[PDB]
Amino acid sequence: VPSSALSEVSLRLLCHDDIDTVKHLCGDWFPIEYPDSWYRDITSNKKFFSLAATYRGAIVGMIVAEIKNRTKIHKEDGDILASNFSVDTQVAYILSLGVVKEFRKHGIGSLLLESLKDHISTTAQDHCKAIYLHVLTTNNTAINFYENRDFKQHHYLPYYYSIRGVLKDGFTYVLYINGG
Amino acid sequence: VPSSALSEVSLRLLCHDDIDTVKHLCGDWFPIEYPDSWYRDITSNKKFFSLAATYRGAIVGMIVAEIKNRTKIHKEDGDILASNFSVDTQVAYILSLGVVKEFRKHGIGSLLLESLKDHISTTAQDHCKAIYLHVLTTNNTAINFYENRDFKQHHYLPYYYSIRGVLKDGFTYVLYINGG
Ligand SMILES: CC(C)(COP(=O)(O)OP(=O)(O)OC[C@H]1O[C@@H](n2cnc3c(N)ncnc32)[C@H](O)[C@H]1OP(=O)(O)O)[C@@H](O)C(=O)NCCC(=O)NCCS
Ligand SMILES: CC(C)(COP(=O)(O)OP(=O)(O)OC[C@H]1O[C@@H](n2cnc3c(N)ncnc32)[C@H](O)[C@H]1OP(=O)(O)O)[C@@H](O)C(=O)NCCC(=O)NCCS
Ligand SMILES: [Cl-]
Ligand SMILES: [Cl-]
Repeated sequence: VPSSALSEVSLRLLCHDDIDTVKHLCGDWFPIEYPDSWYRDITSNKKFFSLAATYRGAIVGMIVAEIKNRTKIHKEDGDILASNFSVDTQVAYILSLGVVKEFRKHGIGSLLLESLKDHISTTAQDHCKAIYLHVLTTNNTAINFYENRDFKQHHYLPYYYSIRGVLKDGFTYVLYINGG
Repeated sequence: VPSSALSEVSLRLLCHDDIDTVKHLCGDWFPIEYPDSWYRDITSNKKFFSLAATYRGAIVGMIVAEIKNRTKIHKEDGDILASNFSVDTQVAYILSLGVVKEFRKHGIGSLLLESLKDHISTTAQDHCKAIYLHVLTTNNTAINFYENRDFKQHHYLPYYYSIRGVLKDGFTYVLYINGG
């Protein structure tokens, strides 16, 4: 992969034709398998903001975000917005950010993140006061990435057990924007 | 297993010597694997009320419950107690109830449940106003068992996905006792 790969990278919305490719990439990047309907959802342009980075026609990275009002923020993360912000105030939750391994450290991840931030800072309907996400405590690469881009650790989420399943521990990271 | 097995069943607290057996039984009954310290905890008689049913010296069943004040109730189940109840008001959460397969339908499960309820209805320190538990939507056997013992469905808990893991959907079931 050429050092100049970034200059020839394009950005576009995901579409239904991408589903198989997305599944494959997500299967490579994340141990948690979401149901098939999630993949349709993010490739539909209705409920999610999903941007792909492409190189010579191939998807080499992607970011998936959900724009939420305060009532759709994870309950354990309700306090990412101070208590004086209106319920209609919105935030962007990063469901997914990934780049094909060989294409990493070329600025693609930063590009996808910047694009999400511009999207929610310039258009009225998706205007947001924060970006937040969850990261496993063991994902040092992602933690450094976000902290170097001025996301702050907002919470530690402890390990959780139930007959319904197990949630690993993790962090809630948050970036305040546009007066957030 | 004889129809009269129940008349010869004894009850006793779990102890540290039971851990290997408990682990083996829990491996058979539940798909979720809890950390080693959980097994130590439930056999330690500190944080949990854990009763075993034994037949001819062998454990054929167990119930594990946690006595909680209002602040320790699962957030999604907080509303099992009306707001007029004292903050110190207690409830019992069933973490675990299981009977060895061939000993099932002999009244052992009911005996364990009855014992839990007497423990929290007669002694002052562990006195409770409710018993609640979680059950997977697919566990018809457990749902019928509890509903036939007048537990009522309090909540549906929907499926949950995150980078931290997956929670299957399920029900919160609740039994009010002692004026609860
Ligand atoms: C986290 C992740 C998305 C970052 O993507 P990325 O494309 O590697 O991101 P970037 O290239 O913009 O930045 C990473 C690093 O490469 C550096 N970099 C960018 N261009 C570079 C270049 N031409 N030469 C040398 N380094 C470069 C960035 O400066 C550096 O980070 P730093 O500024 O904090 O020191 C990626 O490692 C990944 O896909 N992980 C697996 C999926 C995952 O863990 N997702 C969880 C949510 S992030
Ligand atoms: C749910 C469970 C704990 C019930 O244990 P159990 O010992 O079979 O419970 P019981 O024998 O007291 O009662 C069950 C049924 O057998 C019947 N039964 C009891 N004694 C009987 C007898 N001598 N002859 C015929 N039927 C009998 C009960 O009457 C009947 O219940 P019903 O009144 O609702 O019709 C058991 O199936 C189990 O271990 N499941 C796996 C673990 C699990 O799913 N746990 C969920 C909570 S974590
Ligand atoms: Cl992660
Ligand atoms: Cl269950």
